[PDB]
This record gives sequence, structure tokens and C-alpha cells, in this order.
Amino acid sequence: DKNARVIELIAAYRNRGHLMADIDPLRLDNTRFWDLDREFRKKLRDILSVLRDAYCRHVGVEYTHILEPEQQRWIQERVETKHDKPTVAEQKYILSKLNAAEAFETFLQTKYVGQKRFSLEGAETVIPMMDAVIDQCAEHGLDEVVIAMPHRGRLNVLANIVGKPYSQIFSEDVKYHLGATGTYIQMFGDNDIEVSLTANPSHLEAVDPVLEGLVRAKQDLLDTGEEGSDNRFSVVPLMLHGDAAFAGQGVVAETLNLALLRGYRTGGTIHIVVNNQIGFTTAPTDSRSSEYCTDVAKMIGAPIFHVNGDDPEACAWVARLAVDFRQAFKKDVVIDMLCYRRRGANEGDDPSMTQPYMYDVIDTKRGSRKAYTEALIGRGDISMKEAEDALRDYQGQLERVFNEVRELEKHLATAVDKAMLQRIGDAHLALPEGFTVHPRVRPVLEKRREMAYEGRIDWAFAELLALGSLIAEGKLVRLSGQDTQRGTFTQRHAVIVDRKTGEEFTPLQLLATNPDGTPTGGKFLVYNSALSEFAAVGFEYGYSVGNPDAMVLWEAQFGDFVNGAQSIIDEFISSGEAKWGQLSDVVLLLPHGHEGQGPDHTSGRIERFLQLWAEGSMTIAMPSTPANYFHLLRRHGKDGIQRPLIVFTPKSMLRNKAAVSDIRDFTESKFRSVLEEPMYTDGEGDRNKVTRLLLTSGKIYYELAARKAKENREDVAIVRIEQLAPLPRRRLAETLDRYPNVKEKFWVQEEPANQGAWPSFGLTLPEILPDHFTGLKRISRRAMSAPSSGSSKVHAVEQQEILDTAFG
Amino acid sequence: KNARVIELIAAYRNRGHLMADIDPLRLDNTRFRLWDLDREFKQRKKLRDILSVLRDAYCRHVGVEYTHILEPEQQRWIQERVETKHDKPTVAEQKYILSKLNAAEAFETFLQTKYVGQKRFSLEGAETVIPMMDAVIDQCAEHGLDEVVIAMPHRGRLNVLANIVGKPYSQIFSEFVKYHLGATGTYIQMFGDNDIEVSLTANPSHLEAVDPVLEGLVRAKQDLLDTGEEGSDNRFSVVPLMLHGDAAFAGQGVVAETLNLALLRGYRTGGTIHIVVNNQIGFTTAPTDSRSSEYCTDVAKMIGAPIFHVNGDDPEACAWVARLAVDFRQAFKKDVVIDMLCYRRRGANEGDDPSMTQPYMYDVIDTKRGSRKAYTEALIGRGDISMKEAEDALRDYQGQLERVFNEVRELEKHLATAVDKAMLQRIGDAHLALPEGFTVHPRVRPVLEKRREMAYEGRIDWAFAELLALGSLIAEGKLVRLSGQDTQRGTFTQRHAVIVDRKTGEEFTPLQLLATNPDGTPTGGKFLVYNSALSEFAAVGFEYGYSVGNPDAMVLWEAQFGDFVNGAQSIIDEFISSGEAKWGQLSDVVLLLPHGHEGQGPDHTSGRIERFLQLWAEGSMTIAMPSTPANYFHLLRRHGKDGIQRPLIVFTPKSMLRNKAAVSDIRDFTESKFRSVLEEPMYTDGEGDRNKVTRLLLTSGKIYYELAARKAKENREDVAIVRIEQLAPLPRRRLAETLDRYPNVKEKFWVQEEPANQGAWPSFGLTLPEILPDHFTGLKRISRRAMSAPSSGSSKVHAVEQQEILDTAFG
Ligand SMILES: Cc1ncc(C[n+]2csc(CCOP(=O)(O)OP(=O)(O)O)c2C)c(N)n1
Ligand SMILES: Cc1ncc(C[n+]2csc(CCOP(=O)(O)OP(=O)(O)O)c2C)c(N)n1
Ligand SMILES: [Ca+2]
Ligand SMILES: [Ca+2]
Ligand SMILES: [Mg+2]
Ligand SMILES: [Mg+2]
Repeated sequence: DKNARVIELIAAYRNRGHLMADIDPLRLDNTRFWDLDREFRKKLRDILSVLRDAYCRHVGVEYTHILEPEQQRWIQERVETKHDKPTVAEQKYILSKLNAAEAFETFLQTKYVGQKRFSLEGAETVIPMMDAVIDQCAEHGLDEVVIAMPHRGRLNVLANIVGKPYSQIFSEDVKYHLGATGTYIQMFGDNDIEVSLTANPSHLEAVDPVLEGLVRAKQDLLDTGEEGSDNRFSVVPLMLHGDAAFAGQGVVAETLNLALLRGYRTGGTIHIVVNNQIGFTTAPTDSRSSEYCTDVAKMIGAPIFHVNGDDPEACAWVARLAVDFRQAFKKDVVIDMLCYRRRGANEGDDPSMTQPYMYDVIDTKRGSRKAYTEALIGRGDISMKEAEDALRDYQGQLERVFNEVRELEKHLATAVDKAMLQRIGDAHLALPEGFTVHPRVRPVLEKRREMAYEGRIDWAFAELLALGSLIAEGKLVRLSGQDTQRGTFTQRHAVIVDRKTGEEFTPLQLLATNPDGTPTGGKFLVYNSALSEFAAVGFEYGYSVGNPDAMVLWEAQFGDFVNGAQSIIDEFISSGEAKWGQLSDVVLLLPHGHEGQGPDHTSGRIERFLQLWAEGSMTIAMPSTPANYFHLLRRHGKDGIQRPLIVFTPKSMLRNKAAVSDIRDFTESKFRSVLEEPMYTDGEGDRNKVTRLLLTSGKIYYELAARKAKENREDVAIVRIEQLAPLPRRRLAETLDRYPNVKEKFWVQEEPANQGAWPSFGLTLPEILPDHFTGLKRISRRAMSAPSSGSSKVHAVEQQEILDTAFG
Repeated sequence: KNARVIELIAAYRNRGHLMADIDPLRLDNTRFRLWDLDREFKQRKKLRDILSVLRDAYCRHVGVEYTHILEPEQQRWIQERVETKHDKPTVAEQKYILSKLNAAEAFETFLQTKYVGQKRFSLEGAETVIPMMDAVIDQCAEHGLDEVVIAMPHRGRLNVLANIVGKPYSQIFSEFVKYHLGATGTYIQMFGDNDIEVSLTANPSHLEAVDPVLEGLVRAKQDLLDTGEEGSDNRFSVVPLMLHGDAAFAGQGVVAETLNLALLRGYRTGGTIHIVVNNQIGFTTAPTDSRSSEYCTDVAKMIGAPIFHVNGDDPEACAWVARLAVDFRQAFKKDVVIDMLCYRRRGANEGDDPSMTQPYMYDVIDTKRGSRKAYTEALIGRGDISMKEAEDALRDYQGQLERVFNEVRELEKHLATAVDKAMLQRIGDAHLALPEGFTVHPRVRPVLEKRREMAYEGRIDWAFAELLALGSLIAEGKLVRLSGQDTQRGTFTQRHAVIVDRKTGEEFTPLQLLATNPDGTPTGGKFLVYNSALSEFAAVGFEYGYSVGNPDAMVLWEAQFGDFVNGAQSIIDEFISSGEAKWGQLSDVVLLLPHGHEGQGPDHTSGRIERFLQLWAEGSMTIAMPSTPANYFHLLRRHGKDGIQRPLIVFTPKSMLRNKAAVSDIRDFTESKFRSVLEEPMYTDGEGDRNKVTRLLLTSGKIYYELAARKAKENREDVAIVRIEQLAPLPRRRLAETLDRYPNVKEKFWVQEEPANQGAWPSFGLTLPEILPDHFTGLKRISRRAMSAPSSGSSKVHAVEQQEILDTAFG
């Protein structure tokens, strides 16, 4: 019975010991806190001492929620063993990092006005902790550590972690958002590792999936990780957070949900939460519905270590333990560093206005550096002369940054050959030995061989011809989104599944090998994404940043769901180049079109992307033909320019028999930003008979062309704007001049009056081309608060009303 | 040996769910792949009996997850109810469950046969969600609760309408949007004498976005019923029943954000009952590509919610877990998650052969008999029903299938906002009417005193004007709900709606004193002010839902900076701006978006006026950027008293809060009304001559003060500055009447701080020359140049650009 009380007691400490650990350096919560010499083979006093030291000191360990027994066993074996005391050299090294952090903070708060919001005072221990992460990654012989973080302590991280000189850091608010790169050299090791920091907006947590994509991109380049020869995942994501942001931002859960996915895994992220137990003026009880700000990470069974920021030794030990766990199980580790925010939220803030108790406690708190220096003499680890030299190291570090900053102040063809089209065509039939194709998929493969040799190439095959030819030319092609392998409209079939074994076959991957048998250097990476927009779009944006030579495409189920990724569109994709000098070549594929499927299956919001656009930020397009889409993708991947491309892609037009292209359009043409009717360019049509000109974009062209053909209207011409942004001013002016007898011009669109290209075109076209578009009138749906009507019947009436008005 | 028993007990309680027979498809083969049994162990029970209890409780058709819960009493409550030998259900209860499976399959057969293009909405393989939901609602009625509000995606929605909400087929199939509309009904107990209201909220196609909307809605109903957090009783008598899909629950961030609200004082609803229809597929995507955890529900561990994984082919276990979930919610006022393991009989889209992408799963599904047929056959095998009883169950199925076919066949064969001085003075005095022994922080004491001074002597600033508007509404009996990030104090240390005791930390809400009339009687009003969690998506969704749940409430959500509201885009796009036109669902929610170019960067400058103006259509939203405190006071009072349910978008100030020119007089609150268009006081009250004006500057917001200062400095009598206070709907008549008073105007300019592709110019530059061609033909723009970001990252560039605007305007 007494031996059973010991077993229950062991479980109690392992399971719930963290609830009694002395982790809070402020001690704000008061309520928080025989057979002893008999052997059970160790004495009961020694088993309890091991359990109190492991689970109830300055580290709160949460690991019994992990479903993997080997992971639980790994943690308790390393957590319960009696650890060797750190060497005086390691203790002095930790202290020097705390001297540099505090010196940098004192300088930053004294020299400049308006920097209290960015202060790391009360949280300087994050610097020796981050240093231990990076030194441990270098010890494992890893290649790079990429950091993502908020503004708090950023300039401190650049100096004391990234190793950027003060002349670069204080040269000429944007410094808090820019990316950086450096080299970390081991102090007591002979290894080095690249350390980089990614750019981010003020939007807390939005960079989380961006970092993951950047890291995965770098991993695939180094041939490490998921799409690599080795399982080292030699590029480590180090992600910093705030306690209020980590608990309340949905992107955190979405990014955690990507951690073990074949398309998004980076072999585990090291998470550091700077838990200062405050969110601006908000208390944790108003910021989260759980004990810990880190409880979201339990979602993927990640071990969590709550650690007292006033103990830099435990902080550095947990950092190294986190790296080793990540290396052993290729899974996320979360370090909850409990600490405090010495200063207020904004400038001129008296934080005792909203938190009087916390700030009366903080006013009695001596610094982490002073506390650690005093604890070293108390423990007899350092002498008085050594403590004096440490104070002189702090003073010299304080003088150095003041002195250095003082000195700084005083101072292309996209056409492919027939053989290329035929090769991609044949690849759809070059099935592995014994592969069983599903009977409904077999005619698609055969039709693609027929299309490649005989023409009448549809949208779905043209996309694969564009990507296939890029892979054949040595390019890495990454394509992903919801159900992207098959296609939402059962049109892609980039991955085909064996009817009998379930084995996947990727026909385009055969073009990664030249006809002679040698590799091209190209690769096709095609994945079904998780049911996320924010994290998935963020990941793909980050991927194009991490590998600028990659063709990176993200596909929306319907364009209507990309508003769930608005923060990435607004904060990264559309503005990152102008704000940070950070470039991305990410493609967003947005299925768009009025077909009567409702307000959430109709629009990718063209008007919003056109509004976000400014000269040289993005390319926005709605191609009407498969070949033009093929040339758009090939130009985007080969132009040597890093700029996002936004494409409004079809749904019903995928299977429209008029929306097919000839071999000559792929082999002897280029992307055409403005398209005329084939009857004028190739046929016997007379442009001089035209008195009414209809300017349009997308699938409605086919309907307008069908009505023109039906009524035999020689007086009407339909001109297509294929590239919406930048406006193809030169081509649009020279095209329209070919119709001299035009007396009226109309912009025709399916979208309501306040949506589509009209709100920007109606204003821009008469300004950019006043001799051509003065008196431009609109034919569209009436302005609506939704992208369309909920009724198929209303849709059909409205669609006919547009065609009747155009030919009225 | 006794220690091996204790470790074994923990193993079953902690990990037993990994070996439970929960998957009705049995897709994972590897899942399932000494003498001491008769010896008694310490209560003293035999090892064989300890293990039989464990296997039955943790390894049968219910996988229980609860040892992650930090509360020992909650862990004790679950194991005491799960580890006891349960009474076998009565033949009447078993027949009742079967009639609910009969009802559900008849509806599915009818819907798939009668109409084309309904396979994507099919519940076939998941029919057991109906007897499960029925058991939730019957259990809530058993507790004597007032309402169950459901939020769900499209799968099984019409079925839910018919057999849960109880809507007649004539209403469900009328002129066959029905998959998105709200509904309300009454549930009457079969074997009880209670009744309960059952409602279903409207929702977009955007999976999981309705999740915080439901919470808001339910909280509002709870506050009306004086139950829960803001009530006399802790019954939380309005239960949220939230339905989900396995792929959407694991991948949508809003799920975590809505779970994070579960125990917050400003957002708690007393626990939600979550039902996940886990058909182990997401369109064509396998769970291993949809999530990084063993279960789709693993996000719910974040708040320490018990999780029950249950085999959907066992409707008895499904109904038992539903009632256990309601009892847990009632006992601990926390979330319960039911992971109903099932399958998707048909494909994703119409004409989909799901064996194309999932051949194995669908070869298994092709051998699966229905949940109804499986339950009828198991009851025969268990001797619970006779052959005649099974035949009568087949007759009941045929009868319900005929009934819906027959009923659908028959269906086919057919204002002043001005307050008195005393009202301003009362709100002013309330800031000094401190509780006995309350200690005011020294920096907060002059704010309270200035508000008493402002109320009596004038020079009223923006922050006090807002509190005067909300204070007077509370005094008139209105419920006022105000929230957002650091909203109690205000991001710009300007509000102080809640003041904190310097010595005890106790909160004091001065405006709450206005809920009591001077005689001592209640007004019926209340001030509910909260600091939100660091969420935009969930918080905006919550406030939208709150205004839907209580249309007579003044509901305001405040952004830290307007620049962060894009994190709530799905709510703006799918509910606020479009809910009325799409579902006939109305909301009077106010969004306060701090906006203005001050050099604080591209994430501290714009609430994106151009995006809200683009979303706008006649009668959907009111969009405003007031320039004076009194005009903001009248905007809020008109919004709350106009008797119209329409969202209001307000672009609020940052530096203009403390601008001494941006102050108002008592008479502006006492003898005025909201002005959509504002002229310069020199023309309305001064000795200015409107006839001297040849150049007219049309503008909105804080830049007015800079333009007015430049005019006063250069003594420019030839320039007038007209303000558009209400951006949407355009104040066409007031704008036309005002411009008509300046007859010698030869040039007109729209002046704005925002880049040319942003602000009000993209819509105004197009609309104004069309709506008023005699006034705005030849309208020119003065603004920042078009940008890919809301502004520059440099304060220096900002300052040069701002001066360039003022120099151009007076050049
Ligand atoms: C997405 C987003 N929402 C709101 C803000 C505004 N904001 C800036 S600091 C802050 C509180 C930060 O809390 P926390 O995460 O605990 O970090 P800390 O400042 O304490 O290090 C907020 C809400 C923001 N920058 N981003
Ligand atoms: C937010 C959002 N993103 C994408 C979609 C498109 N979509 C429709 S159904 C589906 C897969 C649904 O998976 P699941 O949650 O498991 O539900 P199920 O259809 O299996 O019941 C998706 C991605 C959507 N409706 N909402
Ligand atoms: Ca490019
Ligand atoms: Ca109203
Ligand atoms: Mg914090
Ligand atoms: Mg599913």
C-alpha cells in the first residue's frame, strides 16, 4: 500500500508538478503554492528530491499529454537525471550575453525618444536563451536558423544574436520590420551557422506561416527534410511570440496544424513565448480561457516548458533541450519564458493606471543581470573581482554602443516546340509498370496525348503544359491549395491514384529527367493543402521569398475564400516590396465567374486586388484562352522579376469547347495583354464596319461573341483586356486605333457596378487614354452589397440583361 | 503487483481511447494490432472486474479524452459517470432512437431522389447526428433551459430543419439560400413535460466563420434573459450547439479564437456543445494532409475541454455521450467536444466518383449498409426488438419517406438626438461620484475633473463626447456593449470607461451610474465594457452576432488601429456588409476604426476607407469619419435611436483626440443634430463672406484643421473647406444645398491624406460627377500618390507629403 502511494506521487509530479513550479519571477499569485528514509532501489527522500528539482523548481514541464510513449520517455529521462552544474566559463558566458542585452536596452532607452514600446527590459534572458538555441543548432552541425518575431527586442536580437554592427542597425521605425542575415560563430565549439531574421508587419503572428514557408523553401534547396535525401531538416525555424498574441491569434493554430504535414513540415519549430504576463493594458484572464498562453500547442502534442526568466541557466538549459527534442522527433517544442514588461505599453504610459499591483511588484524588481551577478557570488561560482570585471564588461558594452553610434552620426520568349508539348502529352500515358488507372481518369490522360499532338488544348492541360515545360527547363514548381492534386472542378489530375493500391503517380515529374536520362534540375511539388487560407497563403508567399528561382502557385477552392487570407494579401503579397525591399513571385489562382452558384462561389474580388495595386507591386490577370494562360505562367516564371501574380481562373470555361487553343498558339505566340477577335486577326472580318466597341475580360467574351455571330453584328467588336494590372496602355491604344469608325465604347462585365474592373477602369481609362476612353460607359450588374445574388434564376435574368444591353 | 494495477488503471483512462472501436469503417488495421485476474486489489475489487469496467468505459464505441483537464473535480466527475455500469436503454428509448434514424434516412432518400444537385449536402453515412442532436436538446429541456441555438455548415442542414428545429416541409421546400438562412422552432419532449426553443443561425459558405457569431448571438440572448455572466442566475439557460466538419475544425484559425473566448468574462456563454461530423475526408483530402494531430478535435485541448470520440454506427452510445456532454456543460460551465466518427456515402461535388482519389475508403463504404439498417439488425440480434417490431420500423421509414414526397407534391400543386444640459452634467458628475474608499490613480484624477468641467463649461473633447453619447443612451434605458483591444482605458489613454483602484485593483465604471434614475429606480440600461482578447476575426464576429441576438442593444467594437481589422475580413465581407441582402439578417453593429496619417507607419495609419466604400451598396451600411466631438455624439445617438438595424463604420481619431481646435460647445449637444456636411464656423457663426470663395476644398477628417489653419495664416478668403462627415450613403441633397451657397466657385478639389488609390477618392472621383453633374464635373484630386501600402514607413517622408498636400491646396 505504501509503495503504491510512491507510484501515485511519481505520476502526480510528472503530470501536474508544473502547477506548483516557481516559474513566475514576479510571484503575483499567492494561492499558487513516515517511510522517507525507506528504500523503494532508491530512498524516498532522494526520489522526491529528484521530482521536486525536475518539476517544481524554475522549470514547469508539460509532457504527459504527448501520445508518443518514446517522446514522454525521452523527456523524463533527460528531465529527471541529476544535471551537471554549469561551468564558470558557461556561467560567465551567459552573464556576458545578459550584459550586452541590458547595455543595448539602456543605450536604446537613453539615446532615443519613443522606444519604451519596444523595450526588452524584464525579458533580457530571451537573448542568452536564443543564443543557446542557435549554439545548440550549430552543435548538431545544422545549416541555418531563421527567426520570426514581433517588435519587442528586435534591435537587441540584431546586435546580440544576428550579430549586425551598430553602424548598420542605427543607420539613418522600419528597422523594426526589415529582414537581416548573419553568421553565428560558436564560443566554445568549432562550428558556425547562418542566422537570418524575416521581415514582418505590425500584425502580430501574421509572419508565423511566412517563416514556415521560407524555412521549407530553404530546406528543399539544401535537399534536406521532406523533399530531401537526408532527414536532418538542417534549417531551423525559431519563432518568437507574445503571451496575448499566441493565445488569441487564429494563425498560431493554423501554423501549428502545418507542423507534421507532408506539404508543409519543417521538422519542428522552436517556439519562444516572451510571457511578460500582460497584453498592452490587458491581464491574462481577459486574454485567454486556459492556464497557459501556450496551451494551443497541445493541439499537435508539442512538449511545453514554462521557465522562470530570472534564471538564465534554466532558460539556456531548456533552449538546448528543446533543440535536441526537435532533432530527435522532428516536432515543435514550445518555451514559455515567464518574465515582465519593465516599462509601459505606449510612450508616456503609467502602467500602474490599469495594473497597479503588477507594477508595484515590478518597481521592487532588480534587473535580470544584477540578479544573476548577485546569485553567482551567493553560490560562490564567481569571485568579487570577477563580479567587478562583469560590471566593467557591462560599462564597456554601454560605452561601445554610445561611441560607435556617435561616430556613425558624425559620418523574353515563352513559346515551346511541338516536341515539348508532345513530351508532356506522352508523360500522361507513361504509367509505372503495373499501375492501375481509375476508369474515369484514363480518358483524361488519353485526351491530353490527343491535345498535345492534334490541338484543341483546354485550360487544364495548358496549365500543366506551362508547368511541365518549366520543370523541363530546370525550374522547381510548387503547386498547392485545397484539393489541388485532382482539382476542385475534377480538371487537373496533377496526381493520379492507383485504383488497386492507392499509390500516387505524378505525370509532370517525368519531365524532371531529360530524354537522354539526365536530371534537368526541375521538380514538381504538388500538394493538397489543409483547410486553411491564412496559413496556406502565408506559407506560399514565404516559400517564394525562400526560393526566388521557384515557380510557387497557391490555388483557392473558389476565389471567394481568399478573403480568409486578407492579412497576408494586404501585409505581405501586395506591400512587402515597397515597405521592406522584400520580393516574392507567388502566384494566387482564384476561380472566378458568375454562374449562379451564389455569393461565395462567384468572385475572387478583382476590385480589391486592383485597389491594392500600385505600379510595380503585382501583376493582375484574367486570361480568356488556355494558351494565353500558358504564356502568362511561362512569362511569370522566366521574366527574372520577383513580383506576385494574381490570376482569376475559370470554372465552367474549363469545359467550354470554344475556350480551346491550337498548337501554333503555344509554339509561335507570346502572352497577349489585349486580345482582338480571331475574325480580325486571322479571319475575313472588317474592322471599318465597327461603330460600337465592347471592352471586356474573362468568360463573358464567349457569350458576347456567340450573340455577335447569332445576330451577324458586323458593327460590334469585342476587345479583351487579359492583363488588368498594369494596364496595357500601349497595346490598348494601338488596338483601338485599328477601329476608326467607333462612335461608342462600353466596359462589359458580369460583376456588380461596384465590383469587377469598372470601379478602377471607369476612373483610370479616361485619364490614362483621354482620346480613346472619354465617354466610356458601363454595362454590368447593378451595384450589390454581396458579390452576387443567391438565386440561379436571378443570375440567369441578369446575365441575359447584360447581353441584351450590349447588343441593344 | 498492486503498482502494476495502478499504472494499468492510468493507462486505460489516459490512452484507452487509442484502442477504442470508434471508426465505423475500420480503415486502420494496425489500430488494434498474469494469474492475478482473480486476486482482489485496493474499495476492494477483483483485477478482472477492474479491467472489464476499464475496457467497457474506454475501449468500446466511445473514446474518452479527459486526463488533460487540470481541474481534479472535472476528471473525477467524468470517470465516476463513465466507469459505472450503465442501465440498458428501454425498448421505448431504443425505438425512439430508431424513429430518429428512420426520419433522417427518409429525408436523405427524398432529397437525393426528388432533386438534382444535392449529393454535396448529403448526410448519408452521418444520419446518427440527428438522434445525437435530439438527445442534446432533450437533455437541455430536461435541465429546464430556455433555448438551444445551432450553428452548422450545409451537410444535413435541411434534415436538421425538419427533424431538429421541426420546420414543416412546406416551409423548407418553399420555392426550391435555404442552406444559409436562419430558423426558429420549438422542441417538445417525447418522454418529458418540458419544451425548449430551438434556433439556427444564418451563415456563409465560409466554413467555421459563424463560430464566433453563434457565441455573440447566444451571449446576447443570455444577457436579455438575465442568465449567466451578466445575470442573477448562473444557469446560462441559452446553449450554443456548434456543428463542424473534421477538416474545417482542424484547419480554420477561427476555431481556436472562438475556443479562446469560452471562459472570458466578456465572451463566456457557459460552455458550447461541439459536434464534429467526422466523415474522415475533406472533399478529396485525407486526414493526414488536413491535420498534424491524432484527432481533428485536438485544438479543443487548448481550453481543457473533455473530448468524446464516438462510433456513429452506434446511435445509443452517440445519444448517451450527447446527454453526458450537456450534464458536464451544466456542471462546470465549459465546452464539450463530441467527435462523431462516421463516413461520407456520396462524393464531394455532383457527378464525383470518390474512388478516383480515395479507392480504399470507398471500396469499404460500398460494403457498408446504412446506420438505420445496421441499428435495426443489431436490435434483432440483441433480442431488444421482435421481427414484427423490425417490420413496423420499416413501415415507419416507408411512411416518413411517403409523407415528405406527398407534402412537397401538395406544396408544388399551388429623429432628435439633442439632450438637455442636465444630461451632460449628470454624466460629468458621475466621473466624480466615486465609491466609498475608492483610490483613483493620480494620472486619472485630472481626466475625471476635466469631464466635470467640460460637462458644465464646454470645450468638450472627442473621448468625453463618445461617453456622453453612450451615457445618455444608458440613461434612456438602452443596453450599451463596448469592447475591443484595451478599450476600457483606450489605446490612446483617452477613454477611461473603467477606472482601476490604485490600492485594491477594484474596477469602477462611471457610466454604469446612469442605469439608475435620479429618483433611484432603474432605467433598464446597462454599460457592458470589456477588454477583448488579442483577436480580430472572433471579436468582430462576436459583436456582429451580439447585435443579431439583441437588436435593441448599442453594440460597438473598437480596433486598436483600423489597420488590424483586415484580420476580421471574412466577418466584414460575409456578415456585416452582406448579411441583410443575402439572408434578411440584420445587424446594428458599430466598428470604431482609429484612422489618420501621422507618420506611425503603414500599420498605424489606415482603416482602409476605400475597401468599406467598395463593399457599400444602398442601405447596407453607414460609413462616417466625423471631425468634431459633437458630430460623433449625434452619429452614435442617431445610430442607436433610428430604429433601423444597419451596421455603422466609423473612422475615429488618434492625434485629433487631443487637438484643442477639435472641441465642441454644450449647445452642439443640446440644440443640434448629426450634420452629414459641415461648413466652416466663419460662414455659419462668423463674419466670413461665402461670395469671395473661388476655390472650394471638399474633405473629410482631421486634415480639415490643417487646411483651416493654412487659410487663417495666409488670410485666404478665396478658399472654403467643406467637410463630408457621412461618406456612405453620400449626403447628396445636403452636399448640393451647401455648394449652392458659394456661387463664385471656379474650381473644386477633393483633398485627402490617403494615397490616390485609397481613401474616398476611388469611389468619390467616380460617383460625385455622376450623382451631382452640375456641381462635380471637373472635380480634381489633391492626395498622396498611389501606393501599394497605406503609407510610407518614414515619419520624414510622411511630413514632406503632408506639407505637399497643404501647399497644393493653396497653390
Ligand atoms: C494582429 C494585431 N492585433 C493587434 C495589434 C495591436 N497590439 C500591439 S501590441 C498589443 C498587445 C501585445 O500583447 P503581447 O502579445 O502579450 O506582446 P507584448 O507587447 O506583451 O510583448 C496589441 C494588441 C497588433 N500589433 N497586431
Ligand atoms: C473557409 C472555407 N474554405 C474553403 C471552403 C471550400 N470547401 C467546401 S467543402 C470543403 C472540404 C470540407 O471538409 P470538412 O470540414 O471535413 O467537411 P465535410 O464536407 O467533410 O462535411 C472545402 C475546403 C469553404 N466552404 N470554406
Ligand atoms: Ca517572376
Ligand atoms: Ca440603428
Ligand atoms: Mg505580453
Ligand atoms: Mg469531413
